[PDB]
Amino acid sequence: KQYPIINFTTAGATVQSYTNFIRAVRGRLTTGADVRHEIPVLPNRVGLPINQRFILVELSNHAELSVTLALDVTNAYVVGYRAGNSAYFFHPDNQEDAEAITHLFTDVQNRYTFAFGGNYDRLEQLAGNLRENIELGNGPLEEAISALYYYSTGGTQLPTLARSFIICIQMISEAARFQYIEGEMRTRIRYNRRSAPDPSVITLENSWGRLSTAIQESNQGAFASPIQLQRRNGSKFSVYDVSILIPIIALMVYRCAP
Ligand SMILES: Nc1nc(=O)c2ncc(C(=O)O)nc2[nH]1
Repeated sequence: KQYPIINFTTAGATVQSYTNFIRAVRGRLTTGADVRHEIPVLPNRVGLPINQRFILVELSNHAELSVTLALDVTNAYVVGYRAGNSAYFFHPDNQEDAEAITHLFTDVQNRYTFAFGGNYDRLEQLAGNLRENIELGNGPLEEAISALYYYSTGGTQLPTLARSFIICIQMISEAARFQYIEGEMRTRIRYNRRSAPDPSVITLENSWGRLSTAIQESNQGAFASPIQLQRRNGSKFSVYDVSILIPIIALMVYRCAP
């Protein structure tokens, strides 16, 4: 009757504490009973009961502020958030999703649905910057938490709210989806660095649906046609088999098997 909550703080964050956080997120996103070619699948949206539909990620910072994100277990998407007495949700893509989000944060005094949706393309337009120009790392996360916290009081400008959602989505949902992206965030934390995601990260994020489909329709792991990804330097290279992606992709959106 209460969605599971996973907590993380940027205060004193370490490689280990962030690893533990991502590990716990993945364990609440899916039971891992459905696995294809060794890669776990998230639950199928079709028929999933509303009491199993979301998980909550509570984020706190050194500035002593806390916000709670809500993630959809079917796709790990961030659907909205709460900060004390206000909660905000991206505009839903359909009436069923609009109904499902009514079961989030039910006791909050003030609820709002943004005019805009939450996909990267729309967020980047609102932010005035692409993912490739938005730094990630503990420093960015601590600032995003504060920016989300102050939004209900009028203190946070919309382009900074959208930048702050882009940071959270990549450092939580994308890291859950891809060990490679989790590793990129671990490296930033290890060296107290803040830097934008390189093309390898961006193209993996953009490819998640396509890779979920290609792995799940594969012939014993062999892709039906090669998929082009980007190296760190922006060069394209082909992948032909799920085997090379085992240490890279952690979760997939559901597809029916062949
Ligand atoms: N809100 C949100 N949560 C996500 O996990 C997410 N992940 C991917 C994309 C995207 O490809 O455009 N947008 C997202 N937006």
